[PDB]
Amino acid sequence: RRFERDPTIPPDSIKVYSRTLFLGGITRSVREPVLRSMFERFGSVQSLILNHNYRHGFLKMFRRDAAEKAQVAMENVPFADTTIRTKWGVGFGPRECSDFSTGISVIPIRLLTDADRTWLVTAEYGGTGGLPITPGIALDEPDIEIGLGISS
Repeated sequence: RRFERDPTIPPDSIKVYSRTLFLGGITRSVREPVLRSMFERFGSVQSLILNHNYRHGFLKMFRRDAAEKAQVAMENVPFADTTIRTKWGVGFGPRECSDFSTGISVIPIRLLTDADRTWLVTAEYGGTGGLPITPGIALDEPDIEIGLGISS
């Protein structure tokens, strides 16, 4: 797990490495079983949700380094009637803080909601690994959209 001291980011901030990829060019010829097989070459797929209504999907890898390998390999892949285009997505924190070129957010701690703070510290994958949020640390995207809890 990434819990790095990053004392050269701005004051009162954290740095979050996305594990979430945006998938563009998802026509109805591009199906979840085939994409899962393509991305499982790079590591374990935590989540993969296509929405053919928007010609897009979102993939979350268990590991940042597998998301990096996937994004570079799958950046532009001709496929059937389309081209699959893999770009950095954001699954955590303010979208406005997410560098869409690199999948790296630098977030002022004051902009983290209570849910965001609780997900960071309690996530199974990414986050702090059970330590408090302090400024000048770099970590991986936490798991989100779960109950606020420390018992379960």
